[PDB]
Amino acid sequence: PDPYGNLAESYDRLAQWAIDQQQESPRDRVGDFLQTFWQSQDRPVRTVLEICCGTGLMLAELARRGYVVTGLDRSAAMLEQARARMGGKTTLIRAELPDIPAPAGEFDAVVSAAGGLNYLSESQISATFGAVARLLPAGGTFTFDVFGQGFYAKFFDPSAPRVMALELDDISYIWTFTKPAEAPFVDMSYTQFSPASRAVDGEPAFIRTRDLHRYYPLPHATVLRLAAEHGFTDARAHDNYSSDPSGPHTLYDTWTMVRTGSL
Amino acid sequence: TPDPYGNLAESYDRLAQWAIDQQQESPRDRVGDFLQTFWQSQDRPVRTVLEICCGTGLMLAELARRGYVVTGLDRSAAMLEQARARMGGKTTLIRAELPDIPAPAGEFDAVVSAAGGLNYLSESQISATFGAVARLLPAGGTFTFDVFGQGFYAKFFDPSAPRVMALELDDISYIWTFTKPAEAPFVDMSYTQFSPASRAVDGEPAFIRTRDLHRYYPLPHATVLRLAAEHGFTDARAHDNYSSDPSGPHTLYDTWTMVRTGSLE
Ligand SMILES: Nc1ncnc2c1ncn2[C@@H]1O[C@H](CSCC[C@H](N)C(=O)O)[C@@H](O)[C@H]1O
Ligand SMILES: Nc1ncnc2c1ncn2[C@@H]1O[C@H](CSCC[C@H](N)C(=O)O)[C@@H](O)[C@H]1O
Ligand SMILES: [Cl-]
Repeated sequence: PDPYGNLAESYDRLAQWAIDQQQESPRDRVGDFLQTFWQSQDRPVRTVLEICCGTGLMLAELARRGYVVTGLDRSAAMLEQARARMGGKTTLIRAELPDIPAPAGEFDAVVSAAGGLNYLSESQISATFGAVARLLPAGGTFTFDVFGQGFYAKFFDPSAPRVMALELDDISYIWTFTKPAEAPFVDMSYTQFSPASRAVDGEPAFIRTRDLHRYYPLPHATVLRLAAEHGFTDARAHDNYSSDPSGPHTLYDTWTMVRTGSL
Repeated sequence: TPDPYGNLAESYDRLAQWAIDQQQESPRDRVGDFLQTFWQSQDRPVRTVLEICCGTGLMLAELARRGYVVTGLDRSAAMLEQARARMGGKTTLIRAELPDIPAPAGEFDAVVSAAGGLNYLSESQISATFGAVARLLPAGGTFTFDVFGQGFYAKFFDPSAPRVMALELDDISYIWTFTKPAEAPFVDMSYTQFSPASRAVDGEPAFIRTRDLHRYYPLPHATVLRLAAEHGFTDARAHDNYSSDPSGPHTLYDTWTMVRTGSLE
C-alpha cells in the first residue's frame, strides 16, 4: 500500500522533469511564496513541519533559508532518501496522515508541498486539518497544494490521451488515468520499467512494476468548510505558488490559511 | 536498410486489430468492400491483384476471401513469413523494397497498398513506385492506396515539441514518440516496445526492450494529383478511410484511387 516504494529511487529525477515539463513549481519558488506569505503574517515563523515530506526536497529548501524543519511521511522508501539528503540531525517521522505524532506548542507553520494531500480522502483530510490545528498556535499557518481544475481537465478528459508515457534516464513510465463511475476518487496507474540487475541470455532486461496512485479531488467549497470547522480563517487559494488567483486553468491550487484563537 | 517491422512482426496483427477496435482504422473487410465496389464501377474486370507492402497478409487474406487472385510484396522477411503462414504455399509472396517490383507486365488487373506502407516512401521513392505500378497495369486497371491524412498529422504531431503516447496490450507495452524534425520532409514515430523475456531475472519476470524508428513522409493532395498525372494515371480521387465520405481536414487515412491511362510508361 505504498505507491512510492517503487518510485523513491527515481522520484527526484521525475520531480525535476515535472518542473521542466508539467509546470510544477521548483521548491525554491515554493520557498519564495512561503517566505512572502509568512512575512505578511504577524506571528514569526522559525519551526516548520512538512507533512508528506517525501525525499525532502522542500525540507532542504526551507532549511537553507534558516528554518528549523521536521518532516513526516508514510513511506519508508521516501524517508530513506530524505535521511540521506538531510543528515542525521533532522527529525523525520514515519506516520500516515491523519496521524501526526508530535506535540503542540512546537511548530510555527505546517506545509505540504507537491501534492501529498491529493492522496487523502475527505474524511482523512478533515482529520488532518484537525491534527494540524492542534499543532499550530494562534496566528500560525497551514499551506498546501492540491490538483486544480486545469489538472482534471487536462489529464482526466475530454480530448486528452488517457495513456501517457515518459522515457527518462533508462527508466520508462506509462501512466493511465481512469475515473471510476460514481467514485469520489480518480486513479492514476504507474507502470514502470526499470533496468534489471542482470541480463537475460545476451540482452539487457527490465523489471516491470505497477502502482496505483489514488487521488481525491478536493473542491474549493470543501476546503473552505474544513478550514472553518477546524479553527482556521483567512483561507485563500492561489495559482501554483504565485500571486495569481486560482482559476479554470490552474493545474495546482495553493491554499493558505491562518489558525484562529479557538480551541 | 533497417527493417522497423522486424521487432514488430510478432505482435503486429494484435496491434492492427487494436487500431481497428480502438483507433478508427478501417476493418480489412471495409477495405475489401470499397475495392470491390470501386472495381465493379470500372469497365475492365479485376481478377489478379498485387498488394504492395502486404505485411502479414491481412489484406491478402481478405481479398482471397472475396475470390481475387492475390500476390503480395513486402521488404520485411519477418512480416512475409507471417503472410506465408496466413496464406499457405499457393500465394506468391515477393520480398522486395519499393520502388523495386520484380513482376511481369501484363500480370495484374489492380494494385493496392492498404494500411499505410506508402507512408514510408520518400517523394522520390513514391514517384518511382508510381512509375513501376503504371508499368504493371494495363489501360483501365487501377491503383488504390492509403496514406496518412491531414487529421493524422494534426492529432499526433506537434510542431513545437515531441508528443508521447503509449499502449499496454496483452503483456506487450509500446511507447510511441512523435517528432517533426526541423526542415525535414518526414516526421518520425519511434516505437519503444517491451516484450516478455525468455527467462526470469531472479524471482521477477523480465522484459526485453527494442526501439525502432518509423519514418513517415507526408503526401499532400496536390502531390498525389501531380504524381498521378506524371505516371500515366487519371481520375485520381480521395475518400476518407475506405468509406464513401470525402477526404477532409479531420481524415486520419486518405484513400486514393486512380485509373491507368493508355500512355506508355
Ligand atoms: N496519508 C499519507 N500520510 C503520509 N504521507 C503520505 C500520505 N499520502 C501520501 N503521502 C506521501 O506524500 C508524498 C507526496 S510526494 C511530495 C514530496 C515532497 N513534499 C516534495 O516537495 O517533493 C509521498 O512521499 C507519499 O508517501
Ligand atoms: N519501401 C518499402 N518496400 C516494401 N515494403 C515496405 C516498404 N516500406 C514499408 N514497407 C512495408 O509496409 C508494411 C506496412 S504494414 C501494412 C500491412 C498490410 N498491408 C495490412 O493491411 O495490414 C510493412 O510490412 C513494411 O515492411
Ligand atoms: Cl510554472
